[PDB]
Amino acid sequence: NQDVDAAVRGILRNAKLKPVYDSLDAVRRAALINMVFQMGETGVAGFTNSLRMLQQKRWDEAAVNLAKSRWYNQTPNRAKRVITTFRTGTWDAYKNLMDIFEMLRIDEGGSSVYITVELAIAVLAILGNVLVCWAVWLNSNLQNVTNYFVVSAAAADIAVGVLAIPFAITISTGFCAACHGCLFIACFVLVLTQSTIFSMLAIAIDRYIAIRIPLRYNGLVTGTRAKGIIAICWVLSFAIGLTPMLGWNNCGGCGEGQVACLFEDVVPMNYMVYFNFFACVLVPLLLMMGVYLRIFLAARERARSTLQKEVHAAKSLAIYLGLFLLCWLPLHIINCFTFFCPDCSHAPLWLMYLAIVLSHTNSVVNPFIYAYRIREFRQTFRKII
Ligand SMILES: CCNC(=O)[C@H]1O[C@@H](n2cnc3c(N)nc(NCCc4ccc(CCC(=O)O)cc4)nc32)[C@H](O)[C@@H]1O
Repeated sequence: NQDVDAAVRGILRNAKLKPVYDSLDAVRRAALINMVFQMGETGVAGFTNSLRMLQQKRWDEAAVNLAKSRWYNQTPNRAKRVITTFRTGTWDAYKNLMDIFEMLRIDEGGSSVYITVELAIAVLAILGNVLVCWAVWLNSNLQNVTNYFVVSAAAADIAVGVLAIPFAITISTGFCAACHGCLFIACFVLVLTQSTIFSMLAIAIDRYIAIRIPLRYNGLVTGTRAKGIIAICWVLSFAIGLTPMLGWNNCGGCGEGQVACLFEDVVPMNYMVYFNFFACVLVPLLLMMGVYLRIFLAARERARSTLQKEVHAAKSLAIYLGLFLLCWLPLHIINCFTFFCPDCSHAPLWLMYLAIVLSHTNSVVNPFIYAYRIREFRQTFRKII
C-alpha cells in the first residue's frame, strides 16, 4: 500500500521509466507499477528493449521479449499475468479469485466446489479399494498371483485417497508455507500418483503374459517374480516423485522464508513435461497399448474358444488403457500449453481444476472396475456388504 506509492514515485524519478509510463494506458500503467514494485526501478530500467517496445506501442512484441527474461523464468505465473495485462490493456489475467492494489493483493496472496468434489473422490477411492482388498484377504479363492497386482494397485490408490488428494488440495490453495516444506508435500503427491500408473502397467504386463503365453504363465510369473516387479514399481515411484528435492526445484506478503504453496511456484514445468509426462506417462503407456493392438490384429473347437477369449481380452484391455489416457491427458496437455507458450494466457481456474478432478478420479477407480467385472469378486463384495 505505502510501497505502491513509492514505486510510482520511483518511476517518476528514473528518466528511462517515466516517458514509457506516460505512454502507457491506464491499465498498462498498473502493469508497469506491479513490475517496478516487484524488482525495483533499476531492475525494470534494465529492460531497454522491452521498454522501447512499450514506448512504441508494440504490445505483442514487448510480451515476447518479457517472456524470454530472467524475470519470467524466476516467477513465470506472476510474470505471465503482468505480460498479459501489458498486451491487452485488460485485467483478463486477474479475472479469477479492478486496480493496481487488487492486482498486488492477488499476486502477493468455485474453490468450495473443487474441494467438495475432491473429497468426494477421496472417500470413494478409499471405500472402493478397501472393499477390493477385503475380498482378496477374506475369500481364499482370490489369493492368487494376479491379485497380487490388483491389491497392490488398490493399496496405492487407498493411499492416494487418504494422503495425496488432501495434499493436492493444499497445493492449489496457496497458503503461506516454508518453500521446501511445500516442495516436500508436492513430491509426496507425485510419488503416490506415480505409483498408481506403474501399478496399472504391472497389471497390464501380468495379463499380457497370461493371454499371450498361457503355457508358461505359471512357470514364468511366479509369486516371487510378481513381488519383485511390485517392489521395483515403488522404488521408481519414490525415485521420480522425490527427484525435485535433489535440486530440480524453483527456490534455490506474509513473512520471510514462507511462500504461497502453489504447485507451479515450486515444481519446474520442464520437469513435468519432459521427464514426468513424456517418459513416465506417455511412452510406457503407448507401448503397452501398441502391444495389445498387435496381439489383437494377429489373433484376428477348443482351439477356437481359446482364441475368442484372447480377442475379447485384447479389446477390453485396449479400452481400459484408452480410458486411463483420456483422464490423465487433459491435465498434462494444459501443462504443455503453459510450458511451450509463455506468451499465451494461463488456463482459467475452472479449467485447471476440472483437469485435476478428472485425473484424480482415474487415479483411484482403476482397480475397482477390473475387480467388479470378475464374478468371484462381485459375489464376495455382496457377502461383505
Ligand atoms: C503422475 C503425475 N502426477 C500428477 O500429474 C499430479 O500432480 C498434480 N498436478 C499436475 N499438474 C498440475 C498443475 N499445473 N497445477 C496443480 N495445482 C495448482 C493449480 C493452479 C495452477 C496455477 C494457477 C494460476 C492461474 C493463473 O495465473 O491465472 C492456479 C491454480 N496441480 C498439478 C495433480 O494433482 C496430479 O494428480
